[PDB]
Amino acid sequence: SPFSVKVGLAQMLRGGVIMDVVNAEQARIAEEAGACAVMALERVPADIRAQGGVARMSDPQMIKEIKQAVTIPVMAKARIGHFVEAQILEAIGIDYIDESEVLTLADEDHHINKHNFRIPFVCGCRNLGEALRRIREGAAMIRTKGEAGTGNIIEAVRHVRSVNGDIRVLRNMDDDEVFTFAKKLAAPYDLVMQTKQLGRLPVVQFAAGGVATPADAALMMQLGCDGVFVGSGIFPARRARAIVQAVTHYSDPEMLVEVSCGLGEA
Amino acid sequence: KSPFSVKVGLAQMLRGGVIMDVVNAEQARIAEEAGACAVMALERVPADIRAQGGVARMSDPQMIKEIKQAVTIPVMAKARIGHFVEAQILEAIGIDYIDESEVLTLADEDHHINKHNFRIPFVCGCRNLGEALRRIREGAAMIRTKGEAGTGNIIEAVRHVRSVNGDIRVLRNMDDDEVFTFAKKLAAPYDLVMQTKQLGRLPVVQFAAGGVATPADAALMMQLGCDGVFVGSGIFKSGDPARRARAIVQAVTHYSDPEMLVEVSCGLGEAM
Amino acid sequence: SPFSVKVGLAQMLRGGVIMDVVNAEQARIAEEAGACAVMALERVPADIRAQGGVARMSDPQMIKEIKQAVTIPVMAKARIGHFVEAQILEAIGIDYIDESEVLTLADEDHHINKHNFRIPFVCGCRNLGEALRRIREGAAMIRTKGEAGTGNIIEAVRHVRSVNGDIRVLRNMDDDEVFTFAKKLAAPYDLVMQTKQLGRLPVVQFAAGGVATPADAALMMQLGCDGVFVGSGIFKSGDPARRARAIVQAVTHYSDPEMLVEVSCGLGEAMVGI
Amino acid sequence: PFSVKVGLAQMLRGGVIMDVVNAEQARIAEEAGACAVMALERVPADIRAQGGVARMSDPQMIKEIKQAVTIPVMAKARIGHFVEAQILEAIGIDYIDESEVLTLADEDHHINKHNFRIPFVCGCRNLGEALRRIREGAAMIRTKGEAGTGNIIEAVRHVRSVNGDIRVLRNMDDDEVFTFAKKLAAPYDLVMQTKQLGRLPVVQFAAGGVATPADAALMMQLGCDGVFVGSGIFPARRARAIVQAVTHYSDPEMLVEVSCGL
Amino acid sequence: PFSVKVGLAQMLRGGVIMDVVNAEQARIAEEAGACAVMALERVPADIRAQGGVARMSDPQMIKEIKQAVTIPVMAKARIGHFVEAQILEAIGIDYIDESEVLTLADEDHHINKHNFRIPFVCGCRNLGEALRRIREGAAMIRTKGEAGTGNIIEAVRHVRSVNGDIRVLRNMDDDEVFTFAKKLAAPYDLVMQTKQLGRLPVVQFAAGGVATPADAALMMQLGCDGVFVGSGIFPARRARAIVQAVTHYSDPEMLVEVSCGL
Ligand SMILES: */C=C\C(=O)[C@H](C*)N[C@H](O)[C@H](O)COP(=O)(O)O
Ligand SMILES: */C=C\C(=O)[C@H](C*)N[C@H](O)[C@H](O)COP(=O)(O)O
Ligand SMILES: */C=C\C(=O)[C@H](C*)N[C@H](O)[C@H](O)COP(=O)(O)O
Ligand SMILES: */C=C\C(=O)[C@H](C*)N[C@H](O)[C@H](O)COP(=O)(O)O
Ligand SMILES: */C=C\C(=O)[C@H](C*)N[C@H](O)[C@H](O)COP(=O)(O)O
Ligand SMILES: O=P(O)(O)OC[C@H]1O[C@@H](O)[C@H](O)[C@@H]1O
Ligand SMILES: O=P(O)(O)OC[C@H]1O[C@@H](O)[C@H](O)[C@@H]1O
Ligand SMILES: O=P(O)(O)OC[C@H]1O[C@@H](O)[C@H](O)[C@@H]1O
Ligand SMILES: O=P(O)(O)OC[C@H]1O[C@@H](O)[C@H](O)[C@@H]1O
Ligand SMILES: O=P(O)(O)OC[C@H]1O[C@@H](O)[C@H](O)[C@@H]1O
Repeated sequence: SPFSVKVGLAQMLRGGVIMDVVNAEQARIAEEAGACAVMALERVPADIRAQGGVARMSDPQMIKEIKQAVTIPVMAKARIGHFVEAQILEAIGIDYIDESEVLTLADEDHHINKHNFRIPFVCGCRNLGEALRRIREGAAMIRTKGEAGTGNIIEAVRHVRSVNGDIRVLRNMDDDEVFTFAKKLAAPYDLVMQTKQLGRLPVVQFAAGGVATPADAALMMQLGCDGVFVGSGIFPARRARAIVQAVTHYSDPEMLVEVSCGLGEA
Repeated sequence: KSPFSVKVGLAQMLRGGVIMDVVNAEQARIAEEAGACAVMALERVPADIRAQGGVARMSDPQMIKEIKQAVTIPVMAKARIGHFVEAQILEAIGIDYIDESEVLTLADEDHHINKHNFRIPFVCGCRNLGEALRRIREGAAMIRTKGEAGTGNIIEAVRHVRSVNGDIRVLRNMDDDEVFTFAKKLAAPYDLVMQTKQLGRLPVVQFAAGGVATPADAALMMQLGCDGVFVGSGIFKSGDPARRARAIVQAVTHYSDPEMLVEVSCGLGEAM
Repeated sequence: SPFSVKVGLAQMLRGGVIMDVVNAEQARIAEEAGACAVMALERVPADIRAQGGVARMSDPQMIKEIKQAVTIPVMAKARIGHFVEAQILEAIGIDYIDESEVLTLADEDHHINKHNFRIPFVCGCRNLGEALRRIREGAAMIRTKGEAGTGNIIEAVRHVRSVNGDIRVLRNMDDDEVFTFAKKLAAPYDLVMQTKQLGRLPVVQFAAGGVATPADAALMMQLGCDGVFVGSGIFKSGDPARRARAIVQAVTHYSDPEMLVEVSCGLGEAMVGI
Repeated sequence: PFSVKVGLAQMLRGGVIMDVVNAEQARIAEEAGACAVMALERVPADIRAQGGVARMSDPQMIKEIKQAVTIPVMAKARIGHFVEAQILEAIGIDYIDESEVLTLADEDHHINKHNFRIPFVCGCRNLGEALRRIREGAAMIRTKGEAGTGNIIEAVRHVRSVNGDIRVLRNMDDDEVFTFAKKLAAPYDLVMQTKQLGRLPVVQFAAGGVATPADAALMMQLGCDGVFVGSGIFPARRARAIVQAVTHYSDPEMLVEVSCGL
Repeated sequence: PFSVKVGLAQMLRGGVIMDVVNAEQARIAEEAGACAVMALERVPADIRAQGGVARMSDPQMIKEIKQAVTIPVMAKARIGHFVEAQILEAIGIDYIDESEVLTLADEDHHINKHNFRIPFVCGCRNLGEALRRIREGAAMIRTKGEAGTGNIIEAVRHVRSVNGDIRVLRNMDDDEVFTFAKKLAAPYDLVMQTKQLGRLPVVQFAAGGVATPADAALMMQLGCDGVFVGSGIFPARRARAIVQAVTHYSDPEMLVEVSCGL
């Protein structure tokens, strides 16, 4: 099925770090550091937060400059519900569209119908019900969100523990009780049952928002994420490598010490 | 081809019919002779349950068997909501349908019976499209859209039939992209919302139940888009049940014939 | 340890029905119907609820008459926190004390310190936190409670699903999260971990409250209970001696619908609940 | 006569109406392919920032804009200010927009637009408002977002609201339409006309927050007949890009071309 | 193994743990007689003033402090940030303080401290919190005031609260302890251990607002085993004065001597 193929593409990012970049030079630095993919954008979440204004899809010209500067997959953000921005991004030839909460919401009631697209989408969530709803709309990959731009991991921890804890609860739940659980999640029952049978989210799950240090990144992996997004926490060429290392060797405290030592200001 | 689809097909056979509550073999015969498509075996009518109080449970298997042996039309029986053992007993009796019913005392306030675990088809109630689709996903092969049971008052059945059928009509022309949020707002499975959208009607047979007291009430439910009606109190708590039973059966069969509606309503006696 | 021995003792009741009785003849009917034990009392819960007044421990005389009329274990109820009522019951030589919510509370803030007694106690609960607190106080067996005297199974279903649902959540829970779980249950961490390791309550768990029909009793078994208490459902019904047998056979054959049909068929009038 | 005004407005279908503040901007708008210009002295984003009372523009600056292009010229009048409307009509312009972005002149009543020879455009946020404006004599409806913010969210909300109600109305049980008209506080006859047509009885444009070619094409894919743009443009390149996006709204390749490096 | 960690922490009894930000401060602390140092990059008073997210310090600055003294070296990790704890343990320090003065990393769960070889210090404001921290594996408890304010009032409140509850527990009817443990939301077995010991089952220090020798001696007279000081000191004279006050807390003459002209 076309969806299962998109899900397989995102599965190739497992164990990786996706980095926000604002030009070709940052793109190369992320790639040279070992980022599994780059997120092309005009201003990072820490800047979106402090500057205000409306934040939209980046200029196709800048996205193309990044796409041609690197060989790892390139993602780009579209406003939630802005299915025309996603049509443009898909026409550029990028590899992923991230329907992103850090951009200004375009549709308060509806997300993009992602099954209408050929390229895979990333969507955000804060709980299992939201994740399953995004998946049913066609998301091939899920970002479990903290507070973007704050450098503060607390909400990412909260939401990762919430998503993974609900999955664990679902695992040994009385089958007769799953119907009500799906109602309370306001989630599609078939996806709830798929999650119960897998014992994990039916697509790749990365943590995103507030990942500032190698310890933060390894913490997300130890709590069960498949990878991390980092935006502000890097841009710096040395900090990118350390976070990549922290994610690859998240259970090695010796490696975590080495990359954290003398790393500079976060 | 699927087991659920076969159960759905069984309930299709009841389209255009009247299902009557009966409390003994004699009333079962009156129901069948008047032309009911099925009988609902129970120990107290919903009007008696409403007045008397107490806990209302599955009927004694003995009395159900006496009803099944007295008629050739299908026999249904009620189980309390969530009481899957009552349903196991009912199925082991060999009746044709189990009605997981709100008029008996709730056994489980948070969960319904997992009806897929049974081979015989279930009827469940609803008051809105979300509830209907949830019951269907749990395995109901047929849906009662409920009014007030035992009151003789059609107002809630009209409200809920209009609500269920109105939301189905809204679904028909709805932007496909908005259906995901609609399913969320309904707390209903998205696949079943889409099936209702594609069908333009409920994915299973939809009867009205609750407060149907007169031939005009019964024909009103059919004109509003129901496939049939349940009647409990309106027949046997009235003056002449056998006459009123036929009158209601005729009204459902000929719901668009005002001449027929007059003839069966004329001189019919006291309603409940 | 002494507590482990009392816990082991009550394992013998698994698969059984414990029946409330108010005289020696009722006890003889319970035993002959196949009850695993009798609960001796002066008023059944349906009568306590309707009549009012203060409900206390029964006269030791009537308890002795019941104990000598049967060979199966005899239980008797003490008011919650009334440790002297329990001292008296232990001196009578009965087999179990049930510290029971259906009697009038004697102590609103503290239960009986059940470790001070040689005989095992049954306590009630409505959730996993309560069950683990009762066990820590020394209960050797737990009643997961519905509404006594109503013939309505809804609260027992609610509470059985709650206790067992929390145990299932606990089984798979991240170890690092159990400390907070114990805090939010207000339950002793060591018992929470024991429950997590066992995947069930550390003591025998029966359902009690509102079991009126064989179908109700088998339902409690299919929901995971080890047995049921019946008080009002038997002797406040049409034919108690036949209904007692039917409920015993429903608990033994809870997964057999043909047997449930047979014992339920023509069983006469069940209790008039509320 | 109303149907004549309604038919005139149908000529704008598929177009971009740009706000302009001088003859030169008017000419750039026209040359970029705008279907009409909206003459004013303050752009909506400057109306928001500066504050103050905002009114009909000087007839002198409106005449200059009118003389400087051949595409229709619109101008705004305060809501309920039927005298500003009389002056604009006497100027000889083509459309009057009774506009919520000027200071409200009458909080309880709109202009009785049937008293005028030239067509009017009114705003709305929901189907009940659109039909009331139409019954008052609006020949064209602007489904409004937040003017001057560059944020499309409310325009998306209001466009989805108006069109979703129309879709609901289309296959509603006729017997239930009387209550629907009451709940909308809308004239029953216009509700039935809308139900029978399956769309709004006049041209419907989106307005408010349309900032990028992607926004404009989004409004078209959601079912609008066209879009207004005010702050979004002033520049001849961005104006042409939005015109192109509205003309070719289902073509992602064209949307990339006009958006690239903009 | 937990009792080994508990016994190690008992060596600190009667001591002052000072916060330090470099090797030199560490040496001044040690020479003034501190029983241990707490390595960090921002003092609590500067954490309050500056704001921002506060985290585990760079392992490089912690190693330098560790190399610069022979008394135990502690370092802080964010609450629930078990990975920061893994890094600190890999550094080879002596104690990890799971500290409320860093930004909370996990609002619902603390570090499962039993998974670590080295002892942990946790904070508390009441006996229920202290016992929960201990059940999680804290070998030492800080009864907290307001960090970085120099105001002793909350430390006095929390010390009186913990010790008063212990005194109440000591002669409580055994039958009532089950409900007491429930009300504390604390493990019943630790509640009984506390009742039988007549004191907290681990070393208890005061921390937060200890500004003067008089404050430090007050904490000792209220029943603490020692005190933490962060902002209060940085200077070698004030550090020695607080060490002296803790060592000789019942001697008013010594308290005058070290306080005079300070
Ligand atoms: C919630 C996060 C997002 O929506 C965006 C799209 N993810 C970002 O690209 C960053 O990776 C997360 O932000 P950060 O600056 O790391 O806090
Ligand atoms: C809501 C109705 C029901 O749950 C029951 C099961 N249906 C009854 O059998 C009757 O047909 C409806 O009750 P009535 O006495 O007709 O009002
Ligand atoms: C909650 C139940 C109790 O506390 C008592 C002690 N159990 C009774 O003996 C009955 O078995 C339960 O009451 P019932 O009449 O069956 O509802
Ligand atoms: C709601 C919009 C209006 O009332 C005005 C009359 N329309 C304007 O001319 C603009 O086209 C919309 O404002 P914008 O600056 O695009 O947000
Ligand atoms: C509550 C105090 C803490 O969490 C930290 C870890 N303790 C500090 O090291 C200081 O000793 C207390 O702060 P102070 O500046 O003395 O108020
Ligand atoms: O509840 P649903 O509609 O599934 O999703 C809610 C999220 O969608 C967006 O508006 C926001 O990001 C919000 O958090
Ligand atoms: O909301 P759900 O769980 O679908 O069903 C609620 C209905 O189920 C039963 O408890 C009652 O009949 C109630 O009306
Ligand atoms: O565990 P705790 O909360 O102390 O006990 C609660 C129960 O104890 C008695 O008061 C009542 O029966 C109540 O339900
Ligand atoms: O149709 P009604 O409700 O009268 O008009 C509402 C609008 O009329 C004007 O005052 C404002 O623009 C407001 O939004
Ligand atoms: O014992 P619990 O209540 O879980 O812990 C409370 C403390 O845990 C941390 O979040 C804060 O320091 C808070 O004061």
